[PDB]
Amino acid sequence: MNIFEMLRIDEGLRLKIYKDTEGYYTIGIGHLLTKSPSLNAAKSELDKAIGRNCNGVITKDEAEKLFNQDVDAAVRGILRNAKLKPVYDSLDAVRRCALINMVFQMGETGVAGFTNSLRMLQQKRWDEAAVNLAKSRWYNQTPNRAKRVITTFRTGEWDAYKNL
Repeated sequence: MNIFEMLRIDEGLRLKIYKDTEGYYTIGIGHLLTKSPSLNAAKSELDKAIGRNCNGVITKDEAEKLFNQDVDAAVRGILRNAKLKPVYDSLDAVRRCALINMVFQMGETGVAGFTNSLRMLQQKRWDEAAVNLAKSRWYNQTPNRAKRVITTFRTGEWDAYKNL
């Protein structure tokens, strides 16, 4: 299992503009287009993103292309972030994937806000950190996904994704 397979389990694949768990306009493998309520604004962002007139629909190919960009940017964002970098560097390869997953779903900003959990992960207090991560809007709003990510940080293995 790798970051791409993991994220593709969590986000799914949709070739037509759709709405977020949050109601936001998205396409592909969890690629947020706009937080704006117009389908028209979304369509425009889409065409801007792909470089063609898409009419709200893309190919598998174009979806994976966007996905490669998004993963790359998530990693690069972690590496550029003063709060995130140190935690990332402290972690093993599997747990690194769990942090990347949070960043992809919620943005650098959002994750950098989990001060206390970050501190615990750095200290390698796995059980403590998992209890603290669960005390969040994130866990309450997307509990099955949060619980997969959380198990991954707890265990350092891929079992939560074996099932799936």
